[PDB]
Amino acid sequence: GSSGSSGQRRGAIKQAKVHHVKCHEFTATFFPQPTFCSVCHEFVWGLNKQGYQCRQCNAAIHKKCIDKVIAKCTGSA
Ligand SMILES: [Zn+2]
Ligand SMILES: [Zn+2]
Repeated sequence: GSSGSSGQRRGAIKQAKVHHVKCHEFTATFFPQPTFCSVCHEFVWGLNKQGYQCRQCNAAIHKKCIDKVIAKCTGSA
């Protein structure tokens, strides 16, 4: 005779954070389509190439084009 309990466990959180550069929340995102950069103005359709997309203006730019960002964010309603 015996018995046990399935047991309930949680913890599906690794890490959460956002980079604030020139009023832009760049978040590592993978663009499934070819998008032209806003700074260098180059086709961002590279295979296995993580880019950056703001949360407000939603501007797509290369990881290296993160420091070359001057334009300010306008924001969306
Ligand atoms: Zn922005
Ligand atoms: Zn770029």
